[PDB]
Amino acid sequence: SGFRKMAFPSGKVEGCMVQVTCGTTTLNGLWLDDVVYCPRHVICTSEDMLNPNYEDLLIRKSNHNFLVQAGNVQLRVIGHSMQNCVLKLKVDTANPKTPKYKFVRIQPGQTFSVLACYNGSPSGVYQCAMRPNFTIKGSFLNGSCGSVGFNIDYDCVSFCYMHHMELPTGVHAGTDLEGNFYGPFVDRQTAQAAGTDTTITVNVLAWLYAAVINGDRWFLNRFTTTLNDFNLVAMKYNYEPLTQDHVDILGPLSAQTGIAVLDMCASLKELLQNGMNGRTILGSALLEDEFTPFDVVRQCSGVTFQ
Amino acid sequence: SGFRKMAFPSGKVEGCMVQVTCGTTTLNGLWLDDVVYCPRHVICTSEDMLNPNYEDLLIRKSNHNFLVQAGNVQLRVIGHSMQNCVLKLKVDTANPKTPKYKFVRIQPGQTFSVLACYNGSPSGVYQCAMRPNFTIKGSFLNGSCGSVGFNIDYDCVSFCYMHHMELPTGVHAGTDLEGNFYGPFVDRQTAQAAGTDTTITVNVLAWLYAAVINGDRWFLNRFTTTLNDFNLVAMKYNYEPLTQDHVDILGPLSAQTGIAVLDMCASLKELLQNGMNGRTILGSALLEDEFTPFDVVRQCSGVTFQ
Ligand SMILES: *[C@](O)(C(=O)N1CCC1)[C@H](CN1CCCCC1=O)NC(=O)[C@@H]1[C@@H]2[C@H](CN1C(=O)[C@@H](NC(=O)C(F)(F)F)C(C)(C)C)C2(C)C
Ligand SMILES: *[C@](O)(C(=O)N1CCC1)[C@H](CN1CCCCC1=O)NC(=O)[C@@H]1[C@@H]2[C@H](CN1C(=O)[C@@H](NC(=O)C(F)(F)F)C(C)(C)C)C2(C)C
Ligand SMILES: [Cl-]
Repeated sequence: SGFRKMAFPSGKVEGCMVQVTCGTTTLNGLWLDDVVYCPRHVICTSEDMLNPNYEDLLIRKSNHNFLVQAGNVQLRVIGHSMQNCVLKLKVDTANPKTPKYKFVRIQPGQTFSVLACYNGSPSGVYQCAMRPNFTIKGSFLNGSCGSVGFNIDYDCVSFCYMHHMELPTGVHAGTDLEGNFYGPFVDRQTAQAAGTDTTITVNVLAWLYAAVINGDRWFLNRFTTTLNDFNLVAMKYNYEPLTQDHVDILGPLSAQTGIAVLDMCASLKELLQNGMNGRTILGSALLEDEFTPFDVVRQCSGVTFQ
Repeated sequence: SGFRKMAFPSGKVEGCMVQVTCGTTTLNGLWLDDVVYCPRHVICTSEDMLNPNYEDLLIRKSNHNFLVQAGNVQLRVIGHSMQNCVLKLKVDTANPKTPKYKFVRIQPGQTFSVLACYNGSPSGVYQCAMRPNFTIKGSFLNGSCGSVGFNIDYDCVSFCYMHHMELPTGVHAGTDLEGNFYGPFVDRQTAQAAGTDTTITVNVLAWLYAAVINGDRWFLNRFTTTLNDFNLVAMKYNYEPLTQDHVDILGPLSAQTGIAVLDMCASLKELLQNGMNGRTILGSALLEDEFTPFDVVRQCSGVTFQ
């Protein structure tokens, strides 16, 4: 037993990271097949980044302006194009360590692993959720741009995030691997604000199930509720609405524990109204909303990723 | 910026995990060079595990009783010996993916990454601390025995933990890679108790520095204290004594932030006496003691692990 914030194993992604340099800007790229993908602001000086014209910077560049390194090997670039906010560099060598992979655009409330990299080299791995306001709460220093977010599905890496920037509040914003931002952000160094955040209700319920599985059961009550009556109460605490889709997704936890979803909702309703009454759940004094139902099943049933 | 519980990248370890089977007991092993290391209770039936005689079980086994698989390949075992609570299996094939490595015995208060595995296959990665009572708070289901804990130092994996069991309180116990337990536990299915835990003071101070680096500064006060006077107060809250060694180790954080260690101790003293006054630090309502000073520098300066 036990419950921990767990990242996917990172090996399959570690063998795809390279260092991309253009002029004196250096960041990370992801080498899959004969293509390297990286943030397009690799073509900016830091002054350009205050107000960039990427198309105009890119025309002035040729293949030879891009230095791509994988450990000791330089990779000769033989083509380039821009897709939204991502730069695609065609190279003369396919990556032999390319895993089976897909590009995916994730939904608010879904989690992924981040492999934080500096100079093409992996530094660490952690879990993030895509917030309802389309930001993530990560850990990224200078050089971390181009670090990617991902999920593993057996042998297949789904890439879902590439890191670009940090907002004035300290949270993080990036793109899918087709270079489309999550949320209304642009790759320019100017003040921009995220929407106010909300709590991912389905994820709090999945954590309450994890808690029960792990023996923490003091918050369980004898009541049920209706979806409608739960959403009316929760709304005021800035919880996002729970839909019937979410109820269906929680069904496996429900069946594993023998506690109906609307029985758990009745427990959560009382926690929001009354507080935690000087008690913890899974060691935490606050409700946690960054585990998906899948994360809980994965961890509290034992699913692995060849 | 940002601060997250971060694991080392797991690739170097992922290529060392194999599945070991003996009879109808299956668990994980670590394949380095031509040796596989695994928990010795792989030779037990579940009935044996209630009260095992490992030496007597092992004499009855020969090399051919051990089935070791790496993905599709079976590895023929050509020798076996027991070292404390670990079983060493000599195999006919050296692991070509063996990283530079060392075996290390860690101290209470030190952190490591755990690669949780099932059937030789990696499931996930997380950070743990070795508690002062020599347990860890992990996440381990049936099949997870033989999962290892580790640190990376540039290119070198230091292996420090191999998972064996879970205690009646839900916390976890294991051995170093020479098969010596951390703490007074034995590999037998019988009631055993950990010492009462204590809080790792140096780690709470390193987290307070992380917090300051990340802009959370409300708990900073204008006072200093003496090491002696801090330890007198903290003792009563079941904080472990802060030594001059610990002060020296915190020096880098101190210099990065310009806040003397005994200035921070004066802040921590007031937090213990007065409480957190309905405020959080780095998002947490409780003090966190599972980041080492090194973890903080690593994450809030950007160190990577080729
Ligand atoms: C990223 O550019 C990078 O790693 N490198 C460029 C060469 C190496 C860098 C990553 N990073 C470092 C600063 C702390 C957090 C972080 O994500 N990203 C950036 O510096 C982007 C980049 C410029 C400005 N920028 C920002 O993140 C900035 N934010 C903003 O201006 C705002 F949107 F949030 F308001 C600063 C945090 C630097 C102020 C691009 C947006 C193109
Ligand atoms: C480990 O044996 C394993 O993964 N496998 C055996 C074949 C696959 C297993 C891992 N595990 C599964 C149960 C939940 C937590 C956990 O660590 N470890 C064990 O089952 C050990 C093993 C027996 C008994 N054991 C225990 O962990 C037990 N604990 C105790 O008896 C006590 F020390 F804590 F009191 C139980 C949790 C199973 C009660 C060995 C000690 C040899
Ligand atoms: Cl908390």
